[PDB]
Amino acid sequence: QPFIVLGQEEYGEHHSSIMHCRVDCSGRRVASLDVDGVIKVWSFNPIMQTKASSISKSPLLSLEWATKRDRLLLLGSGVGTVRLYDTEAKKNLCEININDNMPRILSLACSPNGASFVCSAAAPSLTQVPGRLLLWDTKTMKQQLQFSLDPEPIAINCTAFNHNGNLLVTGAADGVIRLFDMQQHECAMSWRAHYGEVYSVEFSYDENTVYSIGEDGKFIQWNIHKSGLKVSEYSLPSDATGPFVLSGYSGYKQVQVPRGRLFAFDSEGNYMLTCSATGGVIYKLEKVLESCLSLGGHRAPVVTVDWSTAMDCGTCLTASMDGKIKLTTLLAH
Repeated sequence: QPFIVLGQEEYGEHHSSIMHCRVDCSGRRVASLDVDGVIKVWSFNPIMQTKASSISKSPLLSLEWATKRDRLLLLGSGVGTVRLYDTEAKKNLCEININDNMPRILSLACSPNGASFVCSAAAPSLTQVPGRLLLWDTKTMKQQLQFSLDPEPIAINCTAFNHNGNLLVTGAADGVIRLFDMQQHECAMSWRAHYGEVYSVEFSYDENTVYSIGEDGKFIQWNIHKSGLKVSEYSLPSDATGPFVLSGYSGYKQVQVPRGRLFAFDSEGNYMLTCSATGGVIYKLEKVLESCLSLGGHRAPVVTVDWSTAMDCGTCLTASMDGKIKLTTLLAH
């Protein structure tokens, strides 16, 4: 038992399936976005209370806290825009126009230095559809750079920066991981990672590996020094990667393919939180992966997770297709 469960609480202000649930960098505020385009910004310390609420006219596909401007939220739309939402002033400051031809903003990564963001802009979902990867200067609100996607423009699903923000790891709909240097058009490194789409990518705590989870239901650790050398590979339970299904009393059913983060890590990247039908499942990061804590508490499939720390106190977020978000407080033992 590596964690003491201090308690579990439930945020129920969403009445639709959750797409995204992210704690801000201070560990004090949650931004949650559902499939109906409702954003809730809420605190859980000292009590659970909504601070802000907005209803999108447009579909929203991605959600990312700004790094320099605390209380600023980036929202990627399905109409080729990025919204800067001031959570304190409780209004949109501006809508940045990314691309009309590739209007699905599937991913946003804010540079740690706060001077720029990378966004994925993909063509409408027909089938393996083309996409762009773009660097934006936050100050001028102008595109700086378009990255080279070899061998063909493809939809980028997921992005993560290293600590410095000079390296960006990416997963695409073609199952390829591309590692970009921020001062280079062409990527430093790429390899076939998954059969089908890459859903989530992350740098290890020590930044010697990247972790990926994909449509083949595999969790893989890649050596970033040895392009496509696997360090570890695991078949997770199917309910870790979906598709996520909630059937109603008449057989009218809701089907959700992963969009939000499918995994999250504790502060030192020793443990990983994952989705399951009934709640969060945590694994210790020899040759096969074994679950060490099951958070439970959900009556509908968990589709996205987050793990934050504040005041030496871990907070696990598990979000389900009924719109329920469970908050589980962990103290390390």
